[PDB]
Amino acid sequence: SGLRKMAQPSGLVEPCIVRVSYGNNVLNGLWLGDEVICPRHVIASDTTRVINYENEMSSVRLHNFSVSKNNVFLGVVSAKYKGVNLVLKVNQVNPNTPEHKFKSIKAGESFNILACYEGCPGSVYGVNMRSQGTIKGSFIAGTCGSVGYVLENGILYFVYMHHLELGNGSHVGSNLEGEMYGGYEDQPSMQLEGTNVMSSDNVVAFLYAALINGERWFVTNTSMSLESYNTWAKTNSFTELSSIDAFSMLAAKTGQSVEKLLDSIVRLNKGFGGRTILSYGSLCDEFTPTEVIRQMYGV
Amino acid sequence: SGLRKMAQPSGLVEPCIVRVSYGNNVLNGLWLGDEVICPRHVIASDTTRVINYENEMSSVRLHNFSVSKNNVFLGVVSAKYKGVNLVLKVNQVNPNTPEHKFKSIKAGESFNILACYEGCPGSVYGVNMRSQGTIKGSFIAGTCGSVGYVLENGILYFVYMHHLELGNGSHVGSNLEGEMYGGYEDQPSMQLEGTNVMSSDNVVAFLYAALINGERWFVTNTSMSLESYNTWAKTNSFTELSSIDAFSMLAAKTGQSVEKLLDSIVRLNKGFGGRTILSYGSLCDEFTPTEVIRQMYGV
Ligand SMILES: *[C@H](O)[C@H](C[C@@H]1CCNC1=O)NC(=O)[C@H](CC(C)C)NC(=O)OCc1ccccc1
Repeated sequence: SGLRKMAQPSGLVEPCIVRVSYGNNVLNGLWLGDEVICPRHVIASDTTRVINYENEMSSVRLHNFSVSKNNVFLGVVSAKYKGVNLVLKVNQVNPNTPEHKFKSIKAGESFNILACYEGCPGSVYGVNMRSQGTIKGSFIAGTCGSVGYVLENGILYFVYMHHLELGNGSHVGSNLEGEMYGGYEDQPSMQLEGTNVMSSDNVVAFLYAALINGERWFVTNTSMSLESYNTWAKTNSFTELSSIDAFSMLAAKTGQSVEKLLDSIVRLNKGFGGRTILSYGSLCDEFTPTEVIRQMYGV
Repeated sequence: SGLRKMAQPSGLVEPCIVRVSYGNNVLNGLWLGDEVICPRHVIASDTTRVINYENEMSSVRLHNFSVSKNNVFLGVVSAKYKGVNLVLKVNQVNPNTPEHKFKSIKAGESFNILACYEGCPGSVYGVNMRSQGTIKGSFIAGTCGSVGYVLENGILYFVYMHHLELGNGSHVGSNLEGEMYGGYEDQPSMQLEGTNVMSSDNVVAFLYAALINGERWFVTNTSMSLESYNTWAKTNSFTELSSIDAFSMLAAKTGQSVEKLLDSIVRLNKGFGGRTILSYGSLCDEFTPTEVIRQMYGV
């Protein structure tokens, strides 16, 4: 059957993406109604040195912006900050505005990047939020403003707008409210990511995926308890397991129990000794339980 | 920077997928104009035993088809039988029909899967075609007639319809003209894939990606000439790198020559010494030169 990191379709989101430029700064904006949200660092004259955003807003001239979509130019009428984002009121309303809410993504939850280079939708991949509020995506010069979204029970949420990349390769963005995940600064300064807490829920779903695909070697007769585990987790940089009921269907279809895999995590966290689960030489927390159920049984 | 397997956006394609059933079989059709393409085995009374296709098609009533989108039912008037594909003429034309062409994918080449469960919305993800005309995607019961596509020069090409899974779990499909890739049969019989042959272009592309992400341990003070490598490849299940001029820019940007990388393949094909390259445990041929240049530079 196979296991692949998937994106939910880009259809509702593609038509919302605009080229936003100012001086030498070209990046991406989100166009809902008459509003256009994009990273504020697009104003700054020099983004390689510390920036004064009070100064930069004070000498902002609305005629200098070049907000565009396709062969439509959107004139700017108002520019305020909201957190690290810059909310522009533009002269047009997006005929293709979808029913949407804004939500903040939490450590362990999966979402979709529409990676856009300087105003063009480019590619869709699925990501997973790490404990320190970073993602391990693919982002370059020109992809700031690239938009993250989830679809839950018919509802479209926008959840992420791309800002920076940390010394260690990690990628940092903001919720559409304008708070940087992880509390990181919209500055070029050195910022350390700090130690990474693996999602116990997501590893369990991954191993359940392994089983459904035939890989069984990692499972013994040993079962660790929810209480035993959560204690072990607290000193081995691993989350406390939400609940056993999350995996009910998965436990049924395999005849293997969360407590059976919770022990697998412990034995494998010490090594694979050269073995691979679905071609990984190491445990993977990329996949939520929801993704595995969807991808293994179409639910 | 980072490297991910990506997909071109799906928003032209999403609205073309319908649900097609006949008897106990349910799968996906492509609705363009008044035409629904779909795999012919939708008509097989039992899809786990070898199928007499001329008998099963000889007793087929077109009224026994079900073809729906958003529980709006379309009515079948005619069909033509075209290779392993069925082409149903329906009473209604698809209002959301994108300007499209058709092409056939060659080994080495990348394309996008929209994976739909039983006409349902689905998930998007990039694949790459292996030497035997298979892919290693993610497919389950209910996902047949799921569609592959490339966007080249702003032109949408439909290129893949999904049919079956080999024992090894490789995935087989057809172009939209009903010719099945790698010549496989539309049957549950145990068909063997054949020897995988790795794309040399794609492995070089990949090592350039690693070079650009600061992973350098594989490069050495040794170059292998093109003819020299081509000899080695013929007897090691690798394609013949035809040119070097594809990699001109990656050569320039990185300072490393194709030949340095050609020699790295020969060494690394022996095995990684328990090291990794962008968290892979052996050479990767899933990324074309084009994909890497796009992803590292925005071109
Ligand atoms: C199409 O509905 C289905 C897609 C298969 C289901 C499992 N993964 C896929 O890609 N096609 C079939 O089931 C196909 C039927 C025709 C060839 C007549 N047979 C085949 O795909 O192998 C059956 C199989 C089912 C479950 C696991 C492994 C193989």
